[PDB]
Amino acid sequence: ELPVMPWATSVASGYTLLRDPHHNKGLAFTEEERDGHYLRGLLPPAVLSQELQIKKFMNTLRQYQTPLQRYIAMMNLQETDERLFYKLLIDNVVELLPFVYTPTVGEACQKYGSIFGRPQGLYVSLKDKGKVLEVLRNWPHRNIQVICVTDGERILGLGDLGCQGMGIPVGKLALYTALGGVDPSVCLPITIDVGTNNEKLLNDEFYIGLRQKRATGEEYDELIEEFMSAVKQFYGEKVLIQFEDFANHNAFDLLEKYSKSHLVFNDDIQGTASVVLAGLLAALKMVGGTLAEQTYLFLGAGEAGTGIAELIALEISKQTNAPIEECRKKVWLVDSKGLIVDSRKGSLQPFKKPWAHEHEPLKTLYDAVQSIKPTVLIGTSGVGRTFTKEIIEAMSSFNERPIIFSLSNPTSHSECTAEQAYTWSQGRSIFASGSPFAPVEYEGKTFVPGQSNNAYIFPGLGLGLVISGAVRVHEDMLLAASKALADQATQDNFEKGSIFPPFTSIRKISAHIAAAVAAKAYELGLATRLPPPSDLVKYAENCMYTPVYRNYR
Amino acid sequence: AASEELPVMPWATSVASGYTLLRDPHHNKGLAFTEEERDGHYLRGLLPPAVLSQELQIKKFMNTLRQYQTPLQRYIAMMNLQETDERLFYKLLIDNVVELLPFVYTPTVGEACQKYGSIFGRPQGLYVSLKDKGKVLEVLRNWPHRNIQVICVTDGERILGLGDLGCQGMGIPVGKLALYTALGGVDPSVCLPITIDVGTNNEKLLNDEFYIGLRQKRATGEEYDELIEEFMSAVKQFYGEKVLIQFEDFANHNAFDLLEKYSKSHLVFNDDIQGTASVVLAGLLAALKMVGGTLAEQTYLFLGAGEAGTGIAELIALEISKQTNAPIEECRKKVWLVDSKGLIVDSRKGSLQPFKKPWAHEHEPLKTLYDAVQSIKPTVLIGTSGVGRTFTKEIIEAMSSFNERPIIFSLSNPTSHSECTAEQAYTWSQGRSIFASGSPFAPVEYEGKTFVPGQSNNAYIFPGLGLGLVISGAVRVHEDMLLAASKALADQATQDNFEKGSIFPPFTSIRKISAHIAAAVAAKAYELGLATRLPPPSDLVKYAENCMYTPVYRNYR
Amino acid sequence: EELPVMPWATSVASGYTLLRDPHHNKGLAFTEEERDGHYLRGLLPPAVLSQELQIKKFMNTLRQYQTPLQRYIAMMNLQETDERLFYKLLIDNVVELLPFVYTPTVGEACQKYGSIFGRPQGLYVSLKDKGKVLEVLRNWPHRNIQVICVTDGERILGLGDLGCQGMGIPVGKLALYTALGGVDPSVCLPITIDVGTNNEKLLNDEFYIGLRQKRATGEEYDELIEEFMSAVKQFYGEKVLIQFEDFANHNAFDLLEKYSKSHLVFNDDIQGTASVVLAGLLAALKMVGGTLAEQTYLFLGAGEAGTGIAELIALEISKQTNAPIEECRKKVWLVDSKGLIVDSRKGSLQPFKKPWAHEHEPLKTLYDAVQSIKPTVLIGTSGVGRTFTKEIIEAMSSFNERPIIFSLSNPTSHSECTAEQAYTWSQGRSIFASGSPFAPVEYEGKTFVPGQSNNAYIFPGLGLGLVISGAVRVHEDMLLAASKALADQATQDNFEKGSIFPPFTSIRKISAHIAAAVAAKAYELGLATRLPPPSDLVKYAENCMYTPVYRNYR
Amino acid sequence: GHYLRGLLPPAVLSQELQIKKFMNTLRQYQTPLQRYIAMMNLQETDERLFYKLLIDNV
Ligand SMILES: [K+]
Ligand code: NA
Ligand code: NA
Ligand code: NA
Ligand code: NA
Ligand code: NA
Ligand code: NA
Ligand code: NA
Ligand code: NA
Ligand code: NA
Ligand code: NA
Ligand code: NA
Ligand code: NA
Ligand code: NA
Repeated sequence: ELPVMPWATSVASGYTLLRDPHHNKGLAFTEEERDGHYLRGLLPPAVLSQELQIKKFMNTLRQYQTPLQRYIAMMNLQETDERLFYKLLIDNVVELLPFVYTPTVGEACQKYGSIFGRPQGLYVSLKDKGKVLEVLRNWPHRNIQVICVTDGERILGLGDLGCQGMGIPVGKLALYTALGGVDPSVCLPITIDVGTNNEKLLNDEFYIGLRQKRATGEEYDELIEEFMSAVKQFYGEKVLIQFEDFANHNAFDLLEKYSKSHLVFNDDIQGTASVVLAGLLAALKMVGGTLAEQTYLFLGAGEAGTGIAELIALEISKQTNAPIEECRKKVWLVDSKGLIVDSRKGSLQPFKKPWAHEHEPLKTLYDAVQSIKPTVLIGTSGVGRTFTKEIIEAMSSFNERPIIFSLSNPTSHSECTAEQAYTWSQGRSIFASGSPFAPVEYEGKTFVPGQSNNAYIFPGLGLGLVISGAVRVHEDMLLAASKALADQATQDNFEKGSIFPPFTSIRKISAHIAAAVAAKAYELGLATRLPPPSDLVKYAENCMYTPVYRNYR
Repeated sequence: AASEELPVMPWATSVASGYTLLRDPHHNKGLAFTEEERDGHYLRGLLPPAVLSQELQIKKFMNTLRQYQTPLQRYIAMMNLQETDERLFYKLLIDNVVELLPFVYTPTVGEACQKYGSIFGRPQGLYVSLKDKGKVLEVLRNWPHRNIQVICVTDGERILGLGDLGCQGMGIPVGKLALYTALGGVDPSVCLPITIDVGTNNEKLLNDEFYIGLRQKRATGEEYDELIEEFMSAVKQFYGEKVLIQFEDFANHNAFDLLEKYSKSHLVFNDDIQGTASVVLAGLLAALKMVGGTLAEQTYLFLGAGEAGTGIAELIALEISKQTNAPIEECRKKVWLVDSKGLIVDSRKGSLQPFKKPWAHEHEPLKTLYDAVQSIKPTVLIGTSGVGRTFTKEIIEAMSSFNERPIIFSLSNPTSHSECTAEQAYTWSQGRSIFASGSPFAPVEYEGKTFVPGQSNNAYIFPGLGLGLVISGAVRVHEDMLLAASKALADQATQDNFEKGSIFPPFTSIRKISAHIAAAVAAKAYELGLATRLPPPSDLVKYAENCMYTPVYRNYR
Repeated sequence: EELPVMPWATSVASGYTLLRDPHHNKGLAFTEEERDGHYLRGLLPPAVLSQELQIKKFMNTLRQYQTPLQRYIAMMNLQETDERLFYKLLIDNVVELLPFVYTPTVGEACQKYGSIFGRPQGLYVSLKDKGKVLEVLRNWPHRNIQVICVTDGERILGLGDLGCQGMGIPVGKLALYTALGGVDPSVCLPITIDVGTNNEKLLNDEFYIGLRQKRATGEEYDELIEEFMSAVKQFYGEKVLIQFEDFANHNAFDLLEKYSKSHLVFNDDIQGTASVVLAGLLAALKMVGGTLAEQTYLFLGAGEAGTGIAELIALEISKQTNAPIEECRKKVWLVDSKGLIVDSRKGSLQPFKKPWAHEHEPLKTLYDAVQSIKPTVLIGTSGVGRTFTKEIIEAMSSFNERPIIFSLSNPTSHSECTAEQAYTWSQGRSIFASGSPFAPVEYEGKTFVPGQSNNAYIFPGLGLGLVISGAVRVHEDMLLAASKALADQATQDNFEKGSIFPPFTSIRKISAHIAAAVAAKAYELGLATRLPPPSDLVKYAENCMYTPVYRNYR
Repeated sequence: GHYLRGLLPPAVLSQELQIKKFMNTLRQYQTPLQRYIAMMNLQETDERLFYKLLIDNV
């Protein structure tokens, strides 16, 4: 006895067909399609193939001089011809990923109100309190399997962008489709608008959100609770909810509460941890060594930092068979007050305590790098230019091949650049970054730095959950995904300095990740699509959305 | 690859409002649209000011329905309602099942098929003809409900006792599916009535200016087989492996061949063969609970040895096999059949159609039913011959002379073709016969008692059996599911029915009867490994009840 | 244009959307090519049946329903499922079907409307829509409205106050505009204004569809009507025809008075009935000799409808003789509930009865008035059945050779007398006509076929005349012109059977002539806006007429 | 009234501010042809905004 929306169904014809992104083929409508659907005359005589349409659009797209104009033309395409959008992205993913994802999506979010054109996603605000379920009914695709949701509090390293954070889930789900093969009709981008503490946006006449400060405490928790309950009631038990770009306290609390009642994943805490782990398994495959033999130092000890560290420690426990507390002993984190150490146990946030070992207090990253002498440095602070020449030279002075992960996004917030990491280390850093850098020529050799970004993981991980009918996420699924990504890494990639295969392999990578995730769901008793298929890799491959145009009756 | 290239329908959706909402029978509530729904969907002024509950709409509709003078007028008004307010139709039907069943199923539905062209109003169901050869799948694509789970299909060749009515047989699957919804709780949106038009041999219909089908004699042999094969392969491709295909009112030889060809490859069921077997078995099981005895201890005599009749026999034998652990060849030996030529016996084997041979036991030839009844001395006598009044006074008296409580089933429909009347069975046995029939008879008063004879209607079985297949994800029908349905139906027969002589519970309990049958069928499907909705829920009765469609209006704001 | 608007989407109809749309649905007449191009294959059975065979099929089942009301029900259901089929069936079987979709069966339908309510028809505007009438009009999905027929249900035929169940009347009236007058049904809007009802039986009926209150009156009533009339002008413009039906007599007059100056309006009961009666009298005198001025007229019922008929007779006498209108009233008498309207009562009459208050001894009963005045014409508007008694008709037949008797009250059960009674009690000599239909009467070897003096002969052509000439006001001379056009169609073929009007089988030809004469008169008076006038108005009217023959669809 | 809640973000922008917003991005296109493409796109997305923008910035 929920209220229901009454939907009418009809055959799309004429301009109705041309104006529906899900069906519009533009000039690719065939002769017969045109004569059966009243398109004759509404289009010019010539029939153009999907492949020529891609070429035409790529031609005009490269004439836009700024990355933001290219993001704009891509989103406009997504909202006019969805299959072309996805075939174009897939076939040009290496070139286009920086424009629809990091870094450009970050700029899109900062300027979202000033470029806002065709509506994308669903906005749920404080003003919908008591009527969330009401709002969800307005979404015209009934069969939702993947939700990506943000409150915009922590967009990349750019801070609080409020209701303009919508570009992040819209981005993420396009990658679920393009990289992961998830059907776009079952994807739902959501922004929850509870206000913003961003003064500049509160005073901007184009800000698209509620002009108030962020709600906190009960007012916030009640809205989230109503949302999560509405999702369960409307979409069932198997809907994947992916949390994106919440602040530390909220992100942890949400994962703690809803991972017992729903199928949830936090991309920053769990996705990032998984991709970094894979990058470490591959880095050790190129330069030798075990995960247990390393000493880890993190700059930044919130969601991503502590989550990556926990996953690394967890995999150390699996490979050594030692208790988890032992496996944390060579993982150290530095926050804004400095090294996290026993003498501060007095007053650390809960998620940092397990990392506080007995050690002298140290104020700065540089002093901690000097005293701890890590084999591995991982930056997630969200603060640019924080891996200095002095730091990379130190890391290069006491390791032959220092592993440097500069994970903060977008590009301007990167801890260092690939250029700086290879030069300041004399060609010896194993380097990966959150955001893309071009190849670096150093002293006559080419380095191709891998992008340690959770886009390698979430698309296949989510596909794995969906094809298996998983109802909960378990940490062993994260380790299974990390291992499936590292296992795709080859000698070809390593010779170029790349810890990951390139994104031209992404569909195949996603199919192996999904297969390993699904297998793990079956093994733990968390899968509801029983029985398992006979070949999970083949099944994942066969499940994947293809954006080649349909023929229409 | 090649099936990815197949053209699809570009369906679009939009919010229904105004007359688009009022003209869609799936959503239309008429005067039951609340003030709030009217204000939110642009209905204000299109309806008068008053809001009428679903219960008052039912009462309103019943009052006018009862003022129509002929059964067929009532059929027409009921079909019109189905096609304008679907939830009102289903709720009206459920709450008045005993009174309305004769207007919307048997016998009125037969009369509607006879006259279907002359009363054709609002379209119902999907017609597939010989002219759609090579493009059957393109026709299925025109049906605007995408997830079909139950199909009831006919070629119209043998509609009740009325013969070949060609394309005008659509009244049958339309009626059956209404019962699947009302009695079984199958959601009407997942039900698809289909008529396959391959011509008709009914000369009257071929000359009737109002006949709605192809104006030609039936296709036979290869042309027919190929169209059917294209239909069955298109059904599988478009709706998947789990769709139920119920065959209805095919000619006899055809009905068996389709069932044997397609039981290997699809989920299929024929109501006239499998359903009837199961309801008769349920009846024997209830009768024996009423008078004592086991199925194994009986001796059974059938008048009529049609292929459909031998399937009743075979199911009785199979159940005797389960209760006894004896091979089925041993259990057939107390089941006898009489033909036009007399008792089916071993010495006739050479001149017997093959389906009769399993029943051809060692015995002296007997030319007549009466001689067979006196020689064999059955405890149970079952009529499927299609000839009225073959259970004579001499027969009923013989049956009553060597049985305390003779069990007598006159299954031939309609009433004029009944082997005997209820009045006769009870009068000629001095009140002692356990009686049931295919056609409805009024109660009988005899000396002291009042007798309400049970009616061998396979609507007692098909709705819960299909529900059971659907809720388990069953992929094949197995004969043990038919046994499980029969036992579940007989277990619902209370002492209240037995006091009045009724071996079946009344249709007022049908929704609960369906859920028990569905549970027993589902449980069998899990047991035989034929279920795909895994794992099974722990309480299948409860689960079956909660899967049942309820036609209470939805709220729209 | 701070005026909100309803955004309407437009698309090509197919599949079920086509089948369930009564305006486009052809049922089994969709052709092979239409089916293949509109996703209908399989949704319909293989055969293609013509429009004519659909009509035959439907008439066959129709004639098996045992009650008139069941036939009305089947016909409304057909109007709401296949419009073109409905209108063609009705036009080709008009004599047979009229008594089932119009008087008398429509009366019973209104009395039982809640109990038989199926497919929605028309637009309901209630007191609860106050302040929001325009918003309700926006919900009607046909934008170009040219003819509104509106009631408040207060005086439905002679049946009284039926409240919101009065809807049946405008709905039936508009069907006749289309079937009989050729107005396109898409441009017709039936409306019921629900302000409550004084019928206690309906207020206590669980199936009553209206507001469960007594009728609003005074300023409250007038405010709703004003908002309504202002909304119709703003939304449909200056040229929309508003036909008022079945208002109480006081409201009927006041609304005609007030809105005649501001809108194109027509009251069917006061003007339509006046015009069909005049035409009947013009025919009747062509058949038995004499002049309108030399008759003596007696009315039973002095409502603003009886006085309306009387006023138009006096007006045409004025035109024919040149005498002032006042003197043309001297031989026109009316009997109300307290008796004959006479000068000695004048001080205490309602003002509208005063022009008829001639000097005469006061008389209490109709019969006394019939014996004292000795009319040549007796016209009944009472709403009370069987008031033209044997004694009255015998009297009329003793001092007139051919007494003219019009028994106008509907439905049949409220008719002043029956045709059997008229011809029997007059010995075959009455020229009789009635509001409701009667079967042929056999008397001493002669067959009498009584005419129907019902405004269905007039309103269809008259509104078509207003519409095609772009008229902006109704003038009394249009009513005289319509009367004369109808009487000019009466021939000796129909007089020989005793019918003062041509049969309904000629109604399209009659309506074209009425429309031509109404339009000519609009141009002649400076009331027409479709300029310049076409030169052959009768031909133009015929060519303007809706045909319900199916369209072919691409 | 028209089932838009959630499909749009919370803020309501006036016709005038939409004009200003579109003019600001229009000026940042480098070529005349790009300005044409953006205008044609607006004519086919929001007809009234297109014509009002054009009339006020003719
Ligand atoms: K970041
Ligand atoms: Na979270
Ligand atoms: Na397509
Ligand atoms: Na039926
Ligand atoms: Na057959
Ligand atoms: Na069969
Ligand atoms: Na029987
Ligand atoms: Na059942
Ligand atoms: Na149909
Ligand atoms: Na109505
Ligand atoms: Na009358
Ligand atoms: Na949106
Ligand atoms: Na809001
Ligand atoms: Na415009």
